[PDB]
Amino acid sequence: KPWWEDEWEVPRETLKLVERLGAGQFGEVWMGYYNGHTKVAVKSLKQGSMSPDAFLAEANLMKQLQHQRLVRLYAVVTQEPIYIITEYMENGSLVDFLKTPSGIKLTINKLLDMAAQIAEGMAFIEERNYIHRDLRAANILVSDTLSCKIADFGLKFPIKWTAPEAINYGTFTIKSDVWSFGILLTEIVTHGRIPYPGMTNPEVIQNLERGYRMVRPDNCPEELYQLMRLCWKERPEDRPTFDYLRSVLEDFFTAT
Ligand SMILES: Cc1ccc(NC(=O)c2cccc(C(F)(F)F)c2C)cc1C(=O)Nc1cnc(Nc2ccc(N3CCN(C)CC3)cc2)nc1
Repeated sequence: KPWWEDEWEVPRETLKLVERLGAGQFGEVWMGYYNGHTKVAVKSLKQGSMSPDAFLAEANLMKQLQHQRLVRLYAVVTQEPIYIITEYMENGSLVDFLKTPSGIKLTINKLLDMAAQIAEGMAFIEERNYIHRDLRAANILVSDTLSCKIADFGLKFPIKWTAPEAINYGTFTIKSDVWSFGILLTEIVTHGRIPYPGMTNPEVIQNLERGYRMVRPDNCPEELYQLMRLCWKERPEDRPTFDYLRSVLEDFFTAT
């Protein structure tokens, strides 16, 4: 293959962009087709918006992080406008899905299931010594069979999902993902509502420093709430692993 193309290269002609799923800063995201019959998602780089290499580092990363619980890389097009193509999740973002007529009717059993699924994906990430840095419902995709996969739309880390040592020292580890995950759990159980209902960031900041944690969300299973508490332990080293988290969630799930 020529040097000016990636090992994962495909001709642009094999792709047809049909629907804009989101636009913005560094490019856009489209739902499309690969060779007509195969649905795909396509992230396109807004020229000059950021370095092509900078853009393409994400795909090089996904090359080493292939797993069924994570969005799979399909190919790339490295001639402007640069594209990164992945599989296509039909039910969109978890935050949006939890609000559709279907998502709203999801039982606590299904929710715990999806939580374990995400924990499973985070367990793989943990095993590979990678750090997500933005684990939230907004970065979780749902399939037509209602299965979840971790993603990162690459969108100042907004406080509410960011652990103390991260907000204060900029130090991110798999232990801060564990914290973010605890927050993700509130989104799941409340069908997508923003964490810390009615509190501004500095209020959340002052509360955590005092040792306070988020008020028990409405209708949240107390066992689930306590599991969230573990994710919010002061010392990063006292927070659990994702294998443990997946493990407990599977038990709550199989008990419901
Ligand atoms: C195109 C693309 C290219 C790349 C990526 N990359 C990632 O993730 C990613 C990045 C870094 C690290 C990691 C890892 F560590 F976890 F490995 C990942 C993993 C994501 C996408 C990417 O965004 N893919 C995608 C988008 N939409 C959909 N479906 C999708 C999304 C939203 C809706 N929506 C419903 C209709 N509503 C109008 C708009 C929202 C409907 C389908 N399915 C897949």
